[PDB]
Amino acid sequence: SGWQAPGPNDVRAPCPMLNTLANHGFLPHDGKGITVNKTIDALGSALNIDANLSTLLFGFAATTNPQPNATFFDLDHLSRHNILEHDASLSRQDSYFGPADVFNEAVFNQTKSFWTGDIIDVQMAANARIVRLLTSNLTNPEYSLSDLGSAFSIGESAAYIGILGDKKSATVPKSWVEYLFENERLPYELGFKRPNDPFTTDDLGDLSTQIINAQHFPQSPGKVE
Ligand code: HEM
Ligand SMILES: *[C@@H]1O[C@H](CO)[C@@H](O)[C@H](O)[C@H]1NC(C)=O
Ligand SMILES: *[C@@H]1O[C@H](CO)[C@@H](O)[C@H](O)[C@H]1NC(C)=O
Ligand SMILES: [Mg+2]
Repeated sequence: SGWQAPGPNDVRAPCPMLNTLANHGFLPHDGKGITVNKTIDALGSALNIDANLSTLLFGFAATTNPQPNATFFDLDHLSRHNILEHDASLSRQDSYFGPADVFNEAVFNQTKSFWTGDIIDVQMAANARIVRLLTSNLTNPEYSLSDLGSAFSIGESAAYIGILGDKKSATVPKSWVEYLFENERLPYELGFKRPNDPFTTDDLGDLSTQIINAQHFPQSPGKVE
């Protein structure tokens, strides 16, 4: 009850969380025809994300619809390389190697190795993201990261801490994050509960700044902020 894997005509994204919300039915289970109202309602219902942040994210999502000026998106639209989808994902391979939409065990094994305790803090999240950037740059001859892709990468690490975890301590249990990625199901059984405080654009901004502040390069190699 409450969760179903995708079937052959369902579409999924490179986003572990939208995929999770489609699997649960917060978003349409076939991943299609997502409007601004469905986004607001789904992200508010499942996660207590506020309307303004839901609206901002929807605005970006709509840009990936191949129809111009679209009022909806489908989850597979989000997989279009170098619009929102970017290299040096935590759990997906770069498009250069293979499809950048589905979970990739090799890549996620790398990310997990930088999550060094049972509680993920801002330092571990920043560290895991950095090694993905450097690893893609040195292994992918087509490696790219746009100013928008960089902002998204930083915000994705901020998101799993603040939306799945405790945005005030800026910590999240590692098992919860691993479960979300590996199952695209919410880790309710491991203790996750929908937060009572809405998650805002300013919350995401605050955690994003913390991520950048936890980066200690002697000299930044390329697009790291
Ligand atoms: C309408 C809302 C959203 C849209 C349009 C969106 C879109 C995306 C896209 C396009 C990616 C792929 C970027 C890449 O190449 O890694 C992504 C990744 C991600 N998203 Fe979402 N997302 C949304 C909401 C959420 C929420 C609510 C969370 C909460 C935890 C979330 C967490 C993440 C994480 C952690 C990743 C990184 C995956 C990885 O690096 O393997 N997203 N999202
Ligand atoms: C990922 O790590 C697991 C856990 O040790 C291992 O069994 C698996 O083969 C690894 N996968 C890759 C592709 O490295
Ligand atoms: C990849 O690394 C080089 C440093 O060799 C840097 O000039 C380049 O900006 C990096 N690319 C990205 C997209 O960060
Ligand atoms: Mg990617």
